[PDB]
Amino acid sequence: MAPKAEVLHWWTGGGEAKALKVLQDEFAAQNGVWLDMPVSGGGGDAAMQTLKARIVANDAPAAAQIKGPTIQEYDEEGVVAPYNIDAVAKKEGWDNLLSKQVASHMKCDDGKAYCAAPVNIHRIDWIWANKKVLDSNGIKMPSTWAEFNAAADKLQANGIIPLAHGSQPWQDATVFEAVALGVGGNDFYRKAFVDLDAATLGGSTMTKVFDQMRKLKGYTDAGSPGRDWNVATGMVMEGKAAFQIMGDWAKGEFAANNMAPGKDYICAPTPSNNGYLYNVDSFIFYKVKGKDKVEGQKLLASLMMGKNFQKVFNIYKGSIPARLDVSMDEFDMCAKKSNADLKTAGSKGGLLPSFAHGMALRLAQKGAIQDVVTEHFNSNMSSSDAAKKLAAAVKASL
Ligand SMILES: OC[C@H]1O[C@@H](O)[C@H](O)[C@@H](O)[C@@H]1O
Repeated sequence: MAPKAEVLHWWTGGGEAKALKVLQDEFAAQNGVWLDMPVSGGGGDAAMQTLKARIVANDAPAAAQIKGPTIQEYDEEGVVAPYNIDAVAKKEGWDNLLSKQVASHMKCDDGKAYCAAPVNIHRIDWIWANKKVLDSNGIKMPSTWAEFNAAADKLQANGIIPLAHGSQPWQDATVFEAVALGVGGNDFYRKAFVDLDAATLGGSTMTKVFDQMRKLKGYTDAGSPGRDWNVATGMVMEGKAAFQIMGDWAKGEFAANNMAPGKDYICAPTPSNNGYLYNVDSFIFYKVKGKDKVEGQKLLASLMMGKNFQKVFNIYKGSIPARLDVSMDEFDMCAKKSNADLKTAGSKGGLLPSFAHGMALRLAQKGAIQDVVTEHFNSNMSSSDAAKKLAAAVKASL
C-alpha cells in the first residue's frame, strides 16, 4: 500500500547526507518507504557504473541520481518509459518553474515528457579559502591565475599547503574545467566542451590550460593521490591548507561545521569573463514493477520540486534552487552570489554546463577527457602533448 522507492545516489555523509535527510524526512511524512541505495564515490562516477550494472541486470531502482545527457541516453535505452512523473510535471506547471535550459535536461521522448526531477543548481567555478590563513599571510583573495600563483608561491614559502586537492579523475577534471573557463574564456569553453571542436581541444589555448594545470600540481601536497574531495575541504577548514578549487558542495561542509562566509572562510569564483559552470542534481525515474513504486516515484518528483523543499535542501547542500520562484533571502552570501552570477553569466553568454559533473557531455566523452586530464596532472607530460592526447581521445570516443 505505502508508496515505495529505491533511491540510488552518492550523498554519503557530511553536508550531502544532511541535505538529503530533508528529502527523506518529507518522503516519510507522506508514508513513503525509502529504500536507500547509496554508492559512495565523489562526483558520481562509481554510482554511474553501479547504476549501469543494475539496469543491465533488469534491477533498476525506482529513482537514480543522474546528470544531463545521461538522462536522455537511458531514455534511448528504452528503460524509462512510461513517463509517469510527467503527469506530475504538467499539473504543477514545471515549464514555468525552471529555466528553459534546465527544463531541456529533464525531458525524455525527444523533449516531449519530463522523466527526471531537478533539485538544485551547483556551481563549479569556486575557490574556497581559509580566512585566518589569508589574513595571517597578508594575502588578498586572488581574481586572476597570475594573482593566484603569486599568492600560492607566498604561502608555499611560508610552509603552508596552498591548494588542498584530492587527485581522483573527476576531481582533477573539476579543477581543469574551472581553469579552462578562465584561461580560454566562454567561447573557448563552449567550443571545447560543448561543441567538442577538434581544433579547439588540441590547440594552443588548450596548451595554456594545461600550463596552469601544471602550476596547480606544484601547489598540492604529497597526500593528494586518491584523497576524497571532502578531506581536501576539511584541510581548508582546519587551516592545514589555504585554498580549495571545488564546486559549492564544499559549502555544505563549511555550513555543517558552523563556519560562515566572510567571518570564517572566503568564497570567490575562479577567474572568468562573466562565466558560470552549472551542475543540476536530478533524479530519473525508471520503468519499475509495482503500483506502490509508481506512486513512490510521483511522490518523490513532487516533493523534489517543492518551493519550501528547495529552500531548505539547498541551504544545507550548498547549491541554489533549480526552481525560479524560491526566495533567496535566507541563503548565505556565497549562495546569493551564485544566484546573482548565474543571472549575469546567462545574459552574457557565459552560462555553461560543467562537463566534469555530467551536464555537458555523455559519460563516454566525460570519461575520455577526465582520463587525459588526470594523466597529465599526475605525470610530467608537456602541455602540448596533453592537448594532442585530449583531442585524440575525444575523437576516438565518438
Ligand atoms: O560528490 C560531490 C558532488 O558531486 C557532484 O557531481 C554532485 O552533483 C553533488 O551533489 C555532489 O555533492
